[PDB]
Amino acid sequence: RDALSLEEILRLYNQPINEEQAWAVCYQCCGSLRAAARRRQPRHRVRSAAQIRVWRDGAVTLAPGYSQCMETEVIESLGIIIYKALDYGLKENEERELSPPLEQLIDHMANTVKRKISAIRSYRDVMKLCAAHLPTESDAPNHYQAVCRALFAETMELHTFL
Repeated sequence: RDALSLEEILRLYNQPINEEQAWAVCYQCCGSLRAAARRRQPRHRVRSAAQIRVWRDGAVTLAPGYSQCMETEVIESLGIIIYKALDYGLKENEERELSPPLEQLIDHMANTVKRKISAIRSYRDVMKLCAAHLPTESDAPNHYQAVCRALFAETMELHTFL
């Protein structure tokens, strides 16, 4: 229709996502999560890749102060899922060497941890590490949206034509 889950995406290629797509999904997903928080929609954890929806327009959404789910738990469940997607279907021996800025983003999201950075406390924090990946940080909104739009268009050519 207008969205593909990250789980359908991984099954269609039978390959992992690439590094740019990981940065993009974190940024886009965190922007949606931050907007949902403001609309006071309820926080929930990313239990699996099936909950991460990439849309035709490059949005990434998450399908079903202090409360029963902190921002950092949501962010940790996201960095774990993105780690899984970067590692999708690879033997232990053909394991993945991530560029240091990315490994470090994911570590700090997952709580699995200038060479060393600070702790992440919020969606904004994650989106700023993502921006910092670009030579011109003000390009991030358009850039990460463009990455996911491309990923959606590419993956629809396999989803529509099994």
